[PDB]
Parts: sequence; C-alpha cells; structure tokens
Amino acid sequence: AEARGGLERFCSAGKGRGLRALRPFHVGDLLFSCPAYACVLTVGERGHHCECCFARKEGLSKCGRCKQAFYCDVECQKEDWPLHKLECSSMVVLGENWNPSETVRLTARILAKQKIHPERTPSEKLLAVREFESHLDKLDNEKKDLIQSDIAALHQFYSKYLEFPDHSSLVVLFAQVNCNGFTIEDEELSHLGSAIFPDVALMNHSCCPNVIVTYKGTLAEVRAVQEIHPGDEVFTSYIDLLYPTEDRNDRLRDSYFFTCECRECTTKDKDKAKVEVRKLSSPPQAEAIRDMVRYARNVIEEFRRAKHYKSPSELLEICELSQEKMSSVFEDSNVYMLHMMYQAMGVCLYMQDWEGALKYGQKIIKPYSKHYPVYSLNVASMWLKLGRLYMGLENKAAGEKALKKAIAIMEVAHGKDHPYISEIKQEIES
Ligand SMILES: Nc1ncnc2c1ncn2[C@@H]1O[C@H](C[C@@H](N)CC[C@H](N)C(=O)O)[C@@H](O)[C@H]1O
Ligand SMILES: [Zn+2]
Ligand SMILES: [Zn+2]
Ligand SMILES: [Zn+2]
Repeated sequence: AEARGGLERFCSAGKGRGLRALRPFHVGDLLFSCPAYACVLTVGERGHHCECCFARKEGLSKCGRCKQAFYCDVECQKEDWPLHKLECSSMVVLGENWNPSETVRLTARILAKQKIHPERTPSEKLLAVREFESHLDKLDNEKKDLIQSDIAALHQFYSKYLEFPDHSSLVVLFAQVNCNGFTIEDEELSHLGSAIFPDVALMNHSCCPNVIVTYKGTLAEVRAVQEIHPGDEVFTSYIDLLYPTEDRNDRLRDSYFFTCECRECTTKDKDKAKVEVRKLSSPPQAEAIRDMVRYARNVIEEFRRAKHYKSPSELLEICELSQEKMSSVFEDSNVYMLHMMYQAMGVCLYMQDWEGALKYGQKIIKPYSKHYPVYSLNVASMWLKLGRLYMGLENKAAGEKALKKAIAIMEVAHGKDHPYISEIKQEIES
C-alpha cells in the first residue's frame, strides 16, 4: 500500500529529501492534506478564532479558569486541553507578564506531543518531526544566540508544567522549527498562527512552484498550480515571490541555508519590472538606483522597528514619506513602492480609514497581477480585500467583480468546495 496515494518521498540531488509525484496532477488537483502536528493561535486573534481549530466564530465559549483561551465547543476545548494546561495556570498567576513568543509556544507544544506519542502520527506518513533538518553546522553566532534566548524563555514560561530533554536536544528542536515551520494565514492573508506540518515540510522550494499550500482550519491542503508530470518533484515556495532574485535568495540563505537555482533565479527575467524606475529627463544612473534599493530595503526595516515606538498614524507617515522619496526614482509598480503601499493599506484598515485603504488597494492590484504567478494567494487576497472594501463602501458592482476575480483563483488554490468560497458567494448574494 501507498502511505500517500500518487506520491512518494525521494532523494532530490543537492536538495536532500523531497516529494515526487507517481501519477499526473493537473491544475487545481489536491495532492494531499495534512493535519497540524502542533499549532498555536496568534495572541492578536484570541477571542476571535478558536484556539484549537482556528475557526472564525462569534460567541466562542471561554476557558472557565483563565478566561483567556476561547473555543468552538467543549470538543475543541478537550482536544486543546493537553496543550492549554501548560499555559492556563501561568496566564492566571502572571497577567500580561506571561508573554512567551509564538515560536516558544509552538515548541512547547511539540515537546508535549513528542512525549505522549513517540510513534509517527498521521501528519508524519512521509516525514517525521524527529527527521527534520536542523542545519546546526551552518548557524552563525546571531542565530545561535537567538535559539539560546528561546530556550531560556521556554524554561522561564513552562518549567513548572513541562519536563525538558537536554539543552542540545532543545537547540536541535528550535533549529528544526526554524527550517520546517509554517504560518497559517486567513483568506485576506492575515496572520492566524504558527504550526508544524511534517509531511508538508518534505516539499522543497522553487520560485516557480507547482503547488500551493492552503488551510481548512488547521488542516493543510496542497493543490497543483501547474501540470505535475509523473516523476516530477513537487515544489512549493517558502517565501514571498514579489521580491527580486537577490532579496529572495538573501531570505532563503538566512532562514533555510541554501541558495535557490530555479529558472527564475537563474534567468532573473522578472527583476527588471520588479525594480521599475520612472522615465525622466535624466534618467536614473545605476549608482542612484542602487542607493534607492538600499534606502528601500532599509525603510522595510525602519517600518518594522517603528512598530515599537510609533502610533499607527505615525507608521502611515513612514509609508507616505518613503513613497514620495522613492517616487523620484521608482515607478509605482516597483516592488519596494508596493511593499510600503501594502503596509500603508494595513495601517489604514487598522485605523478604520476604508477610503485610504481602498485607494492603496487600487494602486497595488495591477502590479501584483504582473509580478506574482497566475495563481497566487497574494493576488487572490488583494482582489478579496478590494472587493470587501467596495462592498462595505456601497459599490456593489465593483465589489462583485473583485470578489469574482478572488473566487476564480481560490477555486484552484483552495478547491472549489472550500468554505471561504461559500462565504464569499454568500457576500455576493446578501
Ligand atoms: N530549492 C532547494 N535547493 C536546495 N536545498 C533546498 C531547496 N528547497 C529546500 N531545500 C533544503 O530543504 C530544507 C527545508 C525542508 N523543509 C525541505 C525537505 C528537506 N529537503 C529535507 O530533506 O528534510 C532547506 O533548509 C534546505 O536544506
Ligand atoms: Zn474549534
Ligand atoms: Zn484556561
Ligand atoms: Zn528560485
């Protein structure tokens, strides 16, 4: 018998172990699904999504003791209890002082799961957590310090409720989480939480992926976005494909310890349109473009840092400031301009500035459609957010057209029967 029908684990030369198709898969076909081995809901979503299954529901029943964990029903509460019990009492005693990072909370759950079920689970038919690559030999000083900081935080927040393996085993585990972890995003690409999907972790990376990972609660689903021929390796993208080749590879080396050699990374064809410059009298010299690229990659970091000391209103100004400055060199379609417009849209949405968010959305959509693949969750989510803004702003004609563009991509990536599709169709009707 086949562990996963039409697929097998194999040795991909220069890429360790990988996933291969045995039979053809065509666009929109489901290769496999994988329940979460461990998952944790992001703090920001407490009271809005079930802590166990991540369902977005009104009227979630809360935990009687800590009054902090929220659930669909007693069944979700019971499934989560082995994990929630590690935090419940600590959240009662320490208030806002109990703040382990999301990665630390996830790793605590993996430790709890490993102890109870040493044998392979249904989320490990092809690759087990114990087999995950860690790359300890490639970790630099800063990366080693970060893991050590995470281990101290784990002892700090869980020592009273969780027994630990030796320090070296914890180092290996946090390192495995870094190169095999997933984040779960909703239909608008909002961050819901972090998870471990061992069989999904088997797939190698390509900047030209042939599959897309989506979620049905905490169940990961893998669907083909191009034909996958018998014998082909199955590739997902580990990163945001919007960025130029150098940016993507700096991210792949930093988190996954490899340099990509895919067709897009070899030819760099998309880089010209991604770093688009404006047609002026001059025009911009290569040195001046390099300076704006460096300014752009720094403002990305400036914005992230500013979240700690600046108000949303101020963060919006950083985005406004940057766009104005970069526009002397950069076209609106330039990816660095889009990064700032996207961040500005999120701030607008947060400050209830529906109109400001809609104007940003209207500028992002066309360049997103060009830069991203045909089936991209980033493009689908942008059409959806645009559709929802128009619908909310009493423009049903433009709203319906945008929601329909989102559904058409989502039918491929999420499957025609996905609950997100039914939800959007119910928004078109009512
Ligand atoms: N395109 C690639 N080129 C080289 N190595 C890759 C590529 N994609 C993924 N990898 C490797 O696979 C790791 C991530 C794993 N989640 C993927 C399965 C991994 N190949 C394994 O044998 O466990 C990365 O940290 C790299 O070691
Ligand atoms: Zn639930
Ligand atoms: Zn509780
Ligand atoms: Zn690549």
